[PDB]
Amino acid sequence: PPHGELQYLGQIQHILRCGVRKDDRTGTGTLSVFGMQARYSLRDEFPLLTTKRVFWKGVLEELLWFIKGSTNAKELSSKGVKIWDANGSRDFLDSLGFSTREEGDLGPVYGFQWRHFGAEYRDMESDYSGQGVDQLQRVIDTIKTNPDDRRIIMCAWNPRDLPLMALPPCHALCQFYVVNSELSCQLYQRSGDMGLGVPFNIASYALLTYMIAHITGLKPGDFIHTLGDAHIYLNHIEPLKIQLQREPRPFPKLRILRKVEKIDDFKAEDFQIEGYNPHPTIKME
Amino acid sequence: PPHGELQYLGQIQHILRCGVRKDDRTGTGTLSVFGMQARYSLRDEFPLLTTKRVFWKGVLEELLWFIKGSTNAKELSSKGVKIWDANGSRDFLDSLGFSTREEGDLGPVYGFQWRHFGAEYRDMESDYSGQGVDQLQRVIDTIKTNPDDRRIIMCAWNPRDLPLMALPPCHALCQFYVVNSELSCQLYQRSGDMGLGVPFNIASYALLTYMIAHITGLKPGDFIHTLGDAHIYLNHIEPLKIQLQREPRPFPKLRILRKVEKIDDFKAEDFQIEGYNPHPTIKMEMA
Ligand SMILES: O=c1[nH]c(=O)n([C@H]2C[C@H](O)[C@@H](COP(=O)(O)O)O2)cc1F
Ligand SMILES: O=c1[nH]c(=O)n([C@H]2C[C@H](O)[C@@H](COP(=O)(O)O)O2)cc1F
Repeated sequence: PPHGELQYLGQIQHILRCGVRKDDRTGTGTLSVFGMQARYSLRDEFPLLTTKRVFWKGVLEELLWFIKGSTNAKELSSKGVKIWDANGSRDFLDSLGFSTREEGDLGPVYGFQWRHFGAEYRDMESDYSGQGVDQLQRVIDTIKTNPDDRRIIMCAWNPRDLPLMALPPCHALCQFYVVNSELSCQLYQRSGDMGLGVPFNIASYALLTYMIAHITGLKPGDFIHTLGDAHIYLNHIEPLKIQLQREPRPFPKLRILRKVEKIDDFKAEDFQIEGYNPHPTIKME
Repeated sequence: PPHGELQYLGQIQHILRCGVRKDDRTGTGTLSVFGMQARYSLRDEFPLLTTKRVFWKGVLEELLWFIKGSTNAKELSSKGVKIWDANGSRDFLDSLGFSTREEGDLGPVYGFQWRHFGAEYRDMESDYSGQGVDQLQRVIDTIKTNPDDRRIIMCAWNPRDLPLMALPPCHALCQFYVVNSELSCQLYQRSGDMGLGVPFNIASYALLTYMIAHITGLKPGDFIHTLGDAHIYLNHIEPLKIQLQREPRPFPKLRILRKVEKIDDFKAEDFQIEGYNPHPTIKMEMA
């Protein structure tokens, strides 16, 4: 069977071959395709891309932060992961017109939507217990009680809350599916920077599937990634061509180190990537 | 150049060969694949399937009803289209524990979520003006002013509102995309009855894209159909095998008959399907 990575690499090649030039919200330029889909086996392997190092600690730490329901960049920052720090800075907030906001306050982005969808956002320090729909606990409950259900969805796209967020979500929704004791997940990603974002994003949702599989006693099945605007920044086309020469090495395995009963009880040291041997690290703006 | 109907037919074959048996809430049994995606050109052709007659009057009438923001099965019924009638009936409403509610009252389904997302649903007769987000007008505005936008989304999946709905939306969200003066659309469909629902669902969203292209002065591009649980009900197998042996005839064209200024302005008789001559209707039992 071909390496799972060839799916991502063949997406890159497709956008180079067939993507069209499209300007962007910043002004750097992209090659773009609309509508793509790839399937990554989660069976006895973990699709952490090998042809360039993926920031695994960021993936895991960010996901734990979502699961907590945090909308405070500082709480992620204190764990050594700075990827949301800019969006919560004083200048950034002011330039969205959020001048009365405390620094760190991303507004109602993924952690809030996942744990408290539909509640009124107040600030990042407010008490939201028992408010809004806990979609993440809902998905886990349905998987255990009704695995056949075709409505196992967690949605982060909330039109009312869109103007309040520091950044509109890229991961608009995901869906879970159970057959034959195997849990699968499909992510609808509205916009994917193929060089810098997508490898990270594939890791997050594969990891979210391993976690829910572990707690519901199921085996990980497939991760299906669906893209809206799939794009390569003009200034990555060269770096990417470097990457396309590299032979994928076999994906690592993901080990969960103890038996965990509730999604909230997971911690970073619960997880060990085994046998990750990626190619030479490649920097990208 | 291969016929676009082969995309749909290919999917049927894929599920028959590789789908796994999976029970559903309806007790019927299905063969199921999770995650599929097909692409339909809208360039000078409209993908209304030809290997069986599709209910076009239904497609068009149901979309105009969504657009008007109606949640009243009776308003669609009066136009001759009965597909939401069962869901807005005494017996059914009762069985969802909505003893209180009036016949026709589907709750906050597509029409409400498209024009009033996040507003407080009362009943099917309330005036919702200026409440919730008008995601449909918002898509149109963004297309006119900033066609490069990677956020042109319309979502009908509203966790908060699911308890009040006659049933949860199959069409969870769509996304629009513009390049080279061409408007494309991607539907995320969480659950697809490949026999009975999908051919209709393809024509609904192809039609919505033609409409929005018309008012924004763009040309229709591609319709990308993404599926979650793509399934065939076991009692559809025999009729789909008959369908698989028919030869696709050329897709029709869709014509819009006047220049139209606002999406709320379109009426049924503004549209003409031209050259639609399908293979006969194929009855398939509802689950
Ligand atoms: O998790 C993410 N992954 C990702 O690839 N992007 C990329 C997509 C796009 O290149 C940009 C966000 O911009 P826009 O809102 O215009 O699509 O970031 C953003 C994320 F949050
Ligand atoms: O537009 C639709 N298309 C469709 O294919 N279904 C099918 C999918 C599934 O067979 C059933 C809805 O069931 P559930 O909610 O269990 O997925 O109806 C329903 C619609 F409204």
